[PDB]
Amino acid sequence: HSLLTEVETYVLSIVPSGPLKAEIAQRLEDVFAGKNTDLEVLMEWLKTRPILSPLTKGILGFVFTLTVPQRRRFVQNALNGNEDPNNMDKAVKLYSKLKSEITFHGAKEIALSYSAGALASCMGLIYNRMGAVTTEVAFGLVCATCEQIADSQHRS
Amino acid sequence: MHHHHHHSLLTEVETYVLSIVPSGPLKAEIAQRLEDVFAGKNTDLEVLMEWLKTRPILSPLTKGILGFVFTLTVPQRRRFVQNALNGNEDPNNMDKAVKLYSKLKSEITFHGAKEIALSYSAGALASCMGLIYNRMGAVTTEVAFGLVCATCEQIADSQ
Repeated sequence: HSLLTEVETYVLSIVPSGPLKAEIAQRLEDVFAGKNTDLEVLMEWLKTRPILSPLTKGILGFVFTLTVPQRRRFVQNALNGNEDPNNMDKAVKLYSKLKSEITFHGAKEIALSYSAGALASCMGLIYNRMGAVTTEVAFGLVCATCEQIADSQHRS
Repeated sequence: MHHHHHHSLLTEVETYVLSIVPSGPLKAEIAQRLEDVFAGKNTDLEVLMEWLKTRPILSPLTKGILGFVFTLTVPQRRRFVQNALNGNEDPNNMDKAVKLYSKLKSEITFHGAKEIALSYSAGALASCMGLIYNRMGAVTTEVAFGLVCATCEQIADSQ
């Protein structure tokens, strides 16, 4: 699907360049192509990768948890970060909005108004309330969060 | 550190919880469960939680509070508890719930914590519990108790 391939592109955009990036991709694709499952061994593999910042692991964990038909703590930790107020004050308002969105694009457009921090905080909390938004909308958020992070790594 | 709570505090907490449960034999059962779990009668959470989930009479909200408490004192996280506490997710209950959530991370006394929590509505508090429920390590156990009691007081007051 164009959508899944688009998401994966956004997701992949934050992983550092290397062989892992191509491995992480293959996984994302098998998961997308409807192949196997056992998110367990997947999250296990995912939580033991050397080079991936914790935030990258959280987002990947979120994505896999979202695409693979259980609330691992390393996913919750990395996403919530320092639970810095405001980040949490925004993610809550972003969250209340996303509950009303239905399209991947309506969702990504709004989520891109918020900072990387509040976004990760918004993902981290929807990770506990996964049925609060649709999969597409959730995707919109993920993508928006990867562009905000990619742009943060840019301002160097 | 250590996980010893004074039997006075536990009975304090126990009377607040019990304040929202309707009289009847069920309430007497809950008291038993709550007390011998306060004493630490080698209790199993999954059992308790399952029992708690399948109980009649009890409103969802009361099941969430009791569920929060048991998890708090006994050594997976349920769902009926999250829905119960979270419930409605009013975009304001959550606003306040997050602000309270951050203040309690710097609190250390059941009293100090229960003192602040009361400055909030039964709704925000319930959402705050819902938050800590997925982050029981954010605040200490006694502080968590303060929130529970302040929450039980607020609803027993709206009643």
